[PDB]
Amino acid sequence: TADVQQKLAELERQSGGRLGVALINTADNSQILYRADERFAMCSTSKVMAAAAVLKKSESEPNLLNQRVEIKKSDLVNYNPIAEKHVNGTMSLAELSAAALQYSDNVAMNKLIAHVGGPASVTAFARQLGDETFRLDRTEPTLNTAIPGDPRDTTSPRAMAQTLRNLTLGKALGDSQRAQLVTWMKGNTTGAASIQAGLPASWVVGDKTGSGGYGTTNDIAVIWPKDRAPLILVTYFTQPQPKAESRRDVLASAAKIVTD
Ligand SMILES: *C(=O)N1C[C@H](NOS(=O)(=O)O)CC[C@H]1C(=O)NNC(C)=O
Repeated sequence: TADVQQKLAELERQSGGRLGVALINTADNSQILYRADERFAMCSTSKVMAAAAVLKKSESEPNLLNQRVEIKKSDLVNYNPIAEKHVNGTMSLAELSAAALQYSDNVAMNKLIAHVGGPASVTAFARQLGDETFRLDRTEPTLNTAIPGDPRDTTSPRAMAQTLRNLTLGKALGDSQRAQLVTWMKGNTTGAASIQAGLPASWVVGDKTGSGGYGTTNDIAVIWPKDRAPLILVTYFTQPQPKAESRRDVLASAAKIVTD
């Protein structure tokens, strides 16, 4: 375990940025932590908590996921690959959740945040799960500014890994809702170059990526290797320069270091 820490510190030094890692290995409950109690801007990885809040709401409101939401041209923001195909049409809350999680559609995320009552309502759902660190302050895309020292829209790798474990494997959601969140994350289309690129190809992975200002490049994942116990992995990364380019390769390298 002294070797894995040295490897992460060296990966961080070579990258020029700030790396946050939290690995929970459910096989023995061991953890690998690197800046796991420091805050980082979640960017689009916050979409997991917004979809989960709607899933929690659906437990006491039958057929909530079938409720329809109109998409208007005025709702469109910087990245809406699914919503832009439904302008003057409607999408169900299930379709918005799938679009937010699988394509990282920002309009879909804003509909989810709005549905639960706004950013503070998403934060309140996090508190109800025992997550005292997560905070959602803004909507998409301003929640992705990732200004160094700004606590808005941040969490810690430790907090997010524990929450992701509670959501996907634990009892934070009702059985059906947990299975639905797992199905949505397994269907993600945006993660091939991030955590997944550091893992054996055959491993079943559910993840949610994100990126923002200051070259912020993130990924959160539940990993299920065949015939093994699952792992929960959060890899957050940020850089000194406001217009730095993304570093998905750093997340892949970190995933390989902590899983070898
Ligand atoms: C979330 O981080 N988003 C939305 C989208 N996510 O895709 S990723 O998960 O593959 O990264 C694109 C990046 C980010 C976003 O909106 N970035 N741009 C701005 C202006 O914030």
